[PDB]
Amino acid sequence: GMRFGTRLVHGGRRPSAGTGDVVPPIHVSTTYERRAQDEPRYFYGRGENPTREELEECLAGLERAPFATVFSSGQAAAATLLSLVRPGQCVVSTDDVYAGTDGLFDLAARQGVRVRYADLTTPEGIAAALAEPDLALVWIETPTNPLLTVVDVAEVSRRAHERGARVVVDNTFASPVLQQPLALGADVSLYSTTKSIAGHADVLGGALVYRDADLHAAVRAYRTTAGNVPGALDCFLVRRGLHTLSLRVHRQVATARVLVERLRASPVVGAVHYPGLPEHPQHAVVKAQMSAPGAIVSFDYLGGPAERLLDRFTLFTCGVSLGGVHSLVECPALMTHRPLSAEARARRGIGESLIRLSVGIEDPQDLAEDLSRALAGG
Amino acid sequence: GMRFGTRLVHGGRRPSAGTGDVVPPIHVSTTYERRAQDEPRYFYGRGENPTREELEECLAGLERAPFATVFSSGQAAAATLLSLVRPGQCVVSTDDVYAGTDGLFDLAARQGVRVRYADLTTPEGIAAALAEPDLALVWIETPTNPLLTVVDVAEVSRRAHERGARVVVDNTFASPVLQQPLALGADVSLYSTTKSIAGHADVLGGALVYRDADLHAAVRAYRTTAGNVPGALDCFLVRRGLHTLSLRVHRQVATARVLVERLRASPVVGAVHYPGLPEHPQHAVVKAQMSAPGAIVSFDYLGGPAERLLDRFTLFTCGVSLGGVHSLVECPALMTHRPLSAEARARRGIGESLIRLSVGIEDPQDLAEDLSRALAGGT
Amino acid sequence: MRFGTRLVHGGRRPSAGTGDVVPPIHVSTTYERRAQDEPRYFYGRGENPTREELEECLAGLERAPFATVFSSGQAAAATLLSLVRPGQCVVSTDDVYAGTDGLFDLAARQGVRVRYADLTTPEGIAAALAEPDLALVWIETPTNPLLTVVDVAEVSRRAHERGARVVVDNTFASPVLQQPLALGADVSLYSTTKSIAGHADVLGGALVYRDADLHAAVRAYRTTAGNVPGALDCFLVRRGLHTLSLRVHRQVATARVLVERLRASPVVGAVHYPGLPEHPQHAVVKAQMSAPGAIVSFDYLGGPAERLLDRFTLFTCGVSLGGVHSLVECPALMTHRPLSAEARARRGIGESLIRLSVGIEDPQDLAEDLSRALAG
Amino acid sequence: MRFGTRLVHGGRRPSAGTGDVVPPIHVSTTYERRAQDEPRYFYGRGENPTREELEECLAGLERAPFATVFSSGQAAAATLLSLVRPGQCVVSTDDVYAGTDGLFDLAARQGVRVRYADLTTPEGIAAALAEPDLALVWIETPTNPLLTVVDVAEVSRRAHERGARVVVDNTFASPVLQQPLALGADVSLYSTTKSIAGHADVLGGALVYRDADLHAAVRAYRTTAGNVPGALDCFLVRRGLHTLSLRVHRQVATARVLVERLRASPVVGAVHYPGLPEHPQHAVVKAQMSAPGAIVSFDYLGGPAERLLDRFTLFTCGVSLGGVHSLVECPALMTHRPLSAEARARRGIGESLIRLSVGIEDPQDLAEDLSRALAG
Ligand SMILES: [Cl-]
Ligand SMILES: [Cl-]
Ligand SMILES: [Cl-]
Ligand SMILES: [Cl-]
Ligand SMILES: [Cl-]
Ligand SMILES: [Cl-]
Ligand SMILES: [Cl-]
Repeated sequence: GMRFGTRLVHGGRRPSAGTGDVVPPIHVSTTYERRAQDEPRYFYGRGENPTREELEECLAGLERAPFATVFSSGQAAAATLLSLVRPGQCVVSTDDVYAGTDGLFDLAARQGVRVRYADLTTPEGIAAALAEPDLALVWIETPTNPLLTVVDVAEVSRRAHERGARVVVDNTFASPVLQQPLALGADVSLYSTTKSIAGHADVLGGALVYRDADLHAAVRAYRTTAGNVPGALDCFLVRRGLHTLSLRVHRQVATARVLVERLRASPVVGAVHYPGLPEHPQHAVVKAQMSAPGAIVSFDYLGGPAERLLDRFTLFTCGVSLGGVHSLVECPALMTHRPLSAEARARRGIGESLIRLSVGIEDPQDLAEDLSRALAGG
Repeated sequence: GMRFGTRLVHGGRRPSAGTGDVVPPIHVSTTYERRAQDEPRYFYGRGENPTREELEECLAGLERAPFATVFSSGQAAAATLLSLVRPGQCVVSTDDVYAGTDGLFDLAARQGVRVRYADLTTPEGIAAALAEPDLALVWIETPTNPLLTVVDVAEVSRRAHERGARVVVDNTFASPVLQQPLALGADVSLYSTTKSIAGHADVLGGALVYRDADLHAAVRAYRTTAGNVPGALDCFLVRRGLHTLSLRVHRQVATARVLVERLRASPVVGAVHYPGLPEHPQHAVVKAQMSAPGAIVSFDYLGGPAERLLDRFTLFTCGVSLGGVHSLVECPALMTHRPLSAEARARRGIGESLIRLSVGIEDPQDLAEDLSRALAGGT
Repeated sequence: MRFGTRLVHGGRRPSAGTGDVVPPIHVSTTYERRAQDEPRYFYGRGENPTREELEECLAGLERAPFATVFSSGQAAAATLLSLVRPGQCVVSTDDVYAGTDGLFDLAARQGVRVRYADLTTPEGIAAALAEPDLALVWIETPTNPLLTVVDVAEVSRRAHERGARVVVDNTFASPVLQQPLALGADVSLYSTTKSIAGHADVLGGALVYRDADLHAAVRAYRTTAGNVPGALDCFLVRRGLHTLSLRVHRQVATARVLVERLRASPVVGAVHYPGLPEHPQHAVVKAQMSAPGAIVSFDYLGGPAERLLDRFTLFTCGVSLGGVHSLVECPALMTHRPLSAEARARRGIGESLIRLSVGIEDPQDLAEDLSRALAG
Repeated sequence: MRFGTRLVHGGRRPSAGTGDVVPPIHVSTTYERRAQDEPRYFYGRGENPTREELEECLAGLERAPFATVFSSGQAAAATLLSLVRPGQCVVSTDDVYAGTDGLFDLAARQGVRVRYADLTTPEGIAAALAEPDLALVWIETPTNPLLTVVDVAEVSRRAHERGARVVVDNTFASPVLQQPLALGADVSLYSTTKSIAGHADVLGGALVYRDADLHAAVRAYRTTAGNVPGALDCFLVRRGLHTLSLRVHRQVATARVLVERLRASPVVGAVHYPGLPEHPQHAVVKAQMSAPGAIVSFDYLGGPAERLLDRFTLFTCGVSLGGVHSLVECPALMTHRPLSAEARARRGIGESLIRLSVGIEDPQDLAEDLSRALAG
């Protein structure tokens, strides 16, 4: 019923009987007295925790979904979902997914899962990939990182469901403020809440948001058995960051747009990548599925060695991760995509001098000035 | 370098040598090894703490000031500043200050401090009040609560300084995002950080921000001896909330303006108080010293008992405090100003049907709809 | 450093500049590259100094070169099991923790062969270790809730002749009472949720070991599976760890008092405790455990177990163990309820078997609560 | 319940509905008024359940009806002192904590009469309590760093004839070892920063008392001066409290061992410890303290204190006390540095007087570190 910004503040904000705490108290207890529960629901912290459930309820509400489950990290959420793929079955994804996701694909392949990478940006590429026998899961990360191409969630989902397959979107990049995979036709939204959801670079976490009750049971059973559960204090921090998610994302987007214009005016910048550009190859898909184009920007630096440029920022921080209040810069070839061969990177279109920006909430003019200073050198 | 929104994120964000943490680690240690420091700076947690210091550096930076000191609560910040006034000396304040401030005034009065209240909104009231002998401190809270009247900080500061007095502004209401007391000529900005600065209703804290080094030494000596220091985990929470202060405040103000228009349109609303209204009795001062008119709104409800109105809200929370992400509603006569007598409230213009809103960051249309449903109800 | 000193100072990394005695809590998920001489901190899932300090402390308690912590005991166990290939064999006992058995089932659905055996007799051991492609021998000792014991040194000897890794789930005893690595095992496994953190306010797991290749594999899996604990959680475990020896010794001393109370009760039948002189593996307990632990179980004779549970006013009725608060449960109604009555009888878990987890309350208060509850 | 049980369960309020054994941490500053059966919780500075639970625990350790906790020990002290009116007189000892003297100085500038006395002699007492408008008698026992002791029961008797309130700053001993209220005092004052929280990771203070009028004044002051602790801090103090008794007894046991080491060292002169038979007030120690504490001091004869301080590799050289980590300091160089050398001379604080605060490390490790330092 409540709109999105209200859901961020009040979703899962369960009342405290007797005392009336507006902010729910933090449930750190690992164990529970059984005899004084009218309807015994709480037994042991790995299985049940009120603070964790409140965060879950909040996240589910952001997508008007019945279910969410949180995890110790984004990788743990992914690993859980992927554990449901059985020997002989096939997962179709794209060869530009997050390295952590690809690492889990590798493990799945050890366990008799056929991993099929595909181009999911053309009708022919989609058609080919989705014809795989025993197709169990289609894995969409959109926008992709660091080239920021997109995949038509609704179209891939329609075609995947004709094959009986489950569709997950890793929605970490966009956050539910900007993109709603379940509304688009997908079955699962996957997040690293470590990024923009928690938003303050001070907690690790993951989440799955979905509607299927059978999936829910399998996911909860796996979390309980594998024990990849987040702590109560961590859930408190994720929940606390969540209040400002909409305000932060919109600030980040507005600034990214400013930085994109700076970049397009620089003599030492080549190609600029941003989902919001009108010449973006999938601009129509961007317009149809994203309420705004996001806070990640990438560009080809032409002024010399990228590693020298990285040392010149005095406001952007050089490091990995994204979505936080502090603006970050990295060079994928030297950092996030370093474990790949130079050949694989060239094949992926990731040039040695491609630079990636994760825009924080600092003043846009300070960020633009820092960027311009770095680019000009001297 | 650093404009305001940048200072919120990076003010006091000291590098971690060796490990390189972007978010500085939380220093919970009460105790320090003497032999492990090049120069002996850290001795004991009550006196020194890096996490507390980082918060202070951030706060000072928001007003481009050399000094800040944080406290276990806003009351503690106020108590510290007040402790500097000697018996036989006089504090001049507005009649409508925070009850906690008045509680501190009463406490000081029993030590021999003279407390004089005055109308600081008129040139005659200012001239009268500042003519009190032994004037040591002029205490300005603006806008006031719950009537949202406004005092000209620059003007009162110019006159107070001619009398050699220190000027403090309780700037909790506006936050440094909207009002800069030191730039307006005051000597000290006082904050309850419990409110908008931390902003998530999950930690108590206070702060003083100022420029005078002698004041700095006196303030720190008192905090150390009185022991009204905040914990490191609390400073961490305040600092974390600070990141989004400007985004929060601007959302809150934009929604407050929306709610003000809903109130004005309602046939069961009498007076509406908001510093942004053209007919606000101090509109010119508001325009001169506040960058936006804030997120507190108050109004007289005409449609029946205040209690019945309060029962009808389903999004606004009925409680005290303000500045947080959750929207709050209160009836001063029944809640915050309940200690005063009925006669005292009348004298102060706080009527039984005066309602106060503290606007949060929820969707403006959800908040507007909740308010309208409440106004239109009748049981 | 001796044991008690290692609890306080293990992993207590100096704060250069400031001199913090208690190391500051590193909550940052991300790291500036240019601020490190030679960069070793990149991202919180991979690296975190607070987590590393806890790991260094834990490793120190067993004089071992390595430790890795996890979001839970289950996650530590899952990590170790992930190194067993389909077709290969894990040998364990049928009375292993239900969570461990849940993980065995998960592994078995990937094609891991799980064989259960009697590891308390030479013939049972010989038959178990005869399994081809034996990769891992999983020892939980003492067992719960009957408190039987497996000879770690003897089983490890035989297992190593077959080239197998040996892990001991040492949660029950803690490293204060039992040192699996010194006894010959390859890995100590812990739910730090229990006695290690000790205050029932944080979930966590740990593996402690000496093999460098194992180390690389365990870390690679934790990074990829993402089953990492939070920094604030590591702080709570580390903080609880300071008093582990003091807590355990209080708990054992009280457990011993409660055992004699139970043996004197006309409404109590069999009493189980690793320290009783007629315990069937008494020789092994003595050679293997410096003290017999803080868990007690007994057969209640005085009426329905639910009514017994309803009569405690100091013991708390709930699961978990090892904490400062004393807990009581009835396995048939609680921990082992998901079993059939037939399976429980075969395991020797009677309908009126009661289990106590002794906390650090005054022993006289606990003894009086117990007697009052028993109503003998 | 008995003492060790009170540490674990004192203030351990039921979580209705959910059943949390460890109570959840109440961080909310504000409360919904319509959701309360009868409005008790309005605002965090005035009311907070986590804080109240800690207060309930602390009161219970002295079988007292009231306790109030503060942001620090100084804040508790400041609160109690605010109740003394200008023109009234506080009597204290010449050697109280420097923070207490700072508060005395603040009070003296408000017009309070401060009088220092020897509360060790019957003459020093009778002279002190003859002060005209005597409102408060301030006892710190044992004293720091010479560890002299004042008879609480005797001073309290005489002070009560004069109608004065009596407080004991009982930080040194903790409620495990000394019960000021049972001894006849009106208030127990604590820095909970020290042994009560016990892990050197939180600041706090507490007052424990029985008088309802005092209770109202104390709460009105705290609410107005706003010297309130945070919820997370109260959680940490409360969590540390569980093990207070176990820790204190470990510390005392080790202190006795260190005292024996000191007595046999040729570079040690006088040794101060309340448990020594030669202690000038040993009878009073025996009557007032269940054990003689965890603090030891001694004269180092081997040269300047720096020579000794630099050699410790286990003891940490820093201020504070009562924590799990053993600490060493030289009062003249550190805690009592602001004093002139003349003032220290008069107080009997020598330039090479050393003070040990014994933690919970293994006693033989601590003894060895001390001997190594002494030997060079
Ligand atoms: Cl859309
Ligand atoms: Cl008074
Ligand atoms: Cl000044
Ligand atoms: Cl091995
Ligand atoms: Cl259960
Ligand atoms: Cl009294
Ligand atoms: Cl005694």
